[PDB]
Amino acid sequence: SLPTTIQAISAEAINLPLTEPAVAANVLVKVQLADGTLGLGEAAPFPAVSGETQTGTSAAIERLQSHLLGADVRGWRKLAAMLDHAEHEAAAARCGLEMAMLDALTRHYHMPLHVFFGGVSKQLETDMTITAGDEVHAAASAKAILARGIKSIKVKTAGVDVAYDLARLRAIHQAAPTAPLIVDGNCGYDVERALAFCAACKAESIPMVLFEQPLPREDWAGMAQVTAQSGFAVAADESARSAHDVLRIAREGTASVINIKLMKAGVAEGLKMIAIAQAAGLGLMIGGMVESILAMSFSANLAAGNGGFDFIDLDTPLFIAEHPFIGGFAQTGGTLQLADVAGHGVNLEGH
Ligand SMILES: [K+]
Repeated sequence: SLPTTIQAISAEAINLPLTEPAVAANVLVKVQLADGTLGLGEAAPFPAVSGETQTGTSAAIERLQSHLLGADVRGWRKLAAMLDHAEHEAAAARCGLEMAMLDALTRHYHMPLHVFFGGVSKQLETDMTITAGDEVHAAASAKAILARGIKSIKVKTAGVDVAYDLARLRAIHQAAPTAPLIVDGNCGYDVERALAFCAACKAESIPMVLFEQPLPREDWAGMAQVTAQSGFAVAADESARSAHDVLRIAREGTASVINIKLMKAGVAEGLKMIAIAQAAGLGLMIGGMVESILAMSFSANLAAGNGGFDFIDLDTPLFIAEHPFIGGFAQTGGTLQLADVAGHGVNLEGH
């Protein structure tokens, strides 16, 4: 039993109410070291299609408890590997556990997580996402985002109707003129619809700076074709769930940018995807699922600490109505500001 032994692992459901979708059914992970330093991680399972649940996630963390109790948090990378070998499919569970262990490690040695990952910056500039409505409400959202002091915006499109999608973009670009536009196609386009969408954006000089996952993951060839021909930077999200995916992307030119979501791969795997990306000269985006200031501030500590991320998409704290946390990043406008604080800097409220 030395100061960095794990004597306590606990997981509890956290249901965080949202402003406009209803609840982020997430899990708070706590690891406690023998010296009393506490590390916090968050699991955010998103059950779309073949997904994980809050209930399945908590149960996975309870199963993984016996594998970490009594172990030295100092073997963080070894422990991350054995979690992945025992419970690969519970990505959100392993992410929260990895976040917690690293938080504990760095808080123990009094080191900021952004310094542990590289120390390049203490500041990120995030976009903000437009909800839905119609063409009228999207123009109003575009104006509302830029009035908050946020430079770039993210828009979700359905991809089934090029004409409607374009009309939404026109409005948004007209309403918010100096905003770089990141467009999340959410696997909805095919090659023809993606190319025709891009061609029109170019023709109208619509400032899309990223076309995010326009096609389904399985259309590897189509993804590559859009990447090669469209004249826009393309991001891989669903196509990028592992380091193996990222090697494939680099090889086939599947996309030109990787959206890292630590919730989907875990931390150690995400670290390898970053290094593959940077060495292939792919751009890096950092995003998340429906996550509180906890998981988001961890992701922010990595993006800022590593360096080299051109796209920051860490805006879900602005959509959470309330939560039990203090600290983390400090947002002013679209600027996320990090501090001379050990770990990720997010803590639980007192009273
Ligand atoms: K996304």
